Amino acid sequence: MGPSLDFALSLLRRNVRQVQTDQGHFTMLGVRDRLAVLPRHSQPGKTIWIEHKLVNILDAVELVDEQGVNLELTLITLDTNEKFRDITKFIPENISTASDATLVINTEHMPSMFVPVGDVVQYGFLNLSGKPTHRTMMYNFPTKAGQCGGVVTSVGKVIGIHIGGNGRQGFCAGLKRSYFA
Repeated sequence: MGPSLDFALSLLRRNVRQVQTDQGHFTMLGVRDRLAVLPRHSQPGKTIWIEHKLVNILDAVELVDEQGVNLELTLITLDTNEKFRDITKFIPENISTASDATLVINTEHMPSMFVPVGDVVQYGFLNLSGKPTHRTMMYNFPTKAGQCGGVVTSVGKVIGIHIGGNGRQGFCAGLKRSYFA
């Protein structure tokens, strides 16, 4: 088996979880230790269903940039015995574009799903449901409902978390390593 298929399959196995909040089904990325990241519009509450059980959330931080502009990411700390394989080393230090990226989705409705989104490009500003958002990236792939939280990956790098779309395009919140320091 090849390095790319191996990497993304290993991401599914170790780090990318099927979740449900009161807002529906999402993909969650476990980053290290008890720390995971969700799209802000998943709105996690005091507890979260991850795969086959309810897990308590110890803390939730909805990230903003230096101007207090929404980044569309929520950082959660889980009450779990599991320590996620640390993948912060696969996250760029700065928000990075990519070529021929893959979007890896994992929900009860879309389990272990691989979507070739192609090139990920700098976008910056977006209005997300009257919510204005910075540090976004864009791909020209008609994404659909249910793929939010999907993990944007390319050549052993984890660069974004799917945040929305418009019927021809997809948009992710860019990841940087410093969010998980």
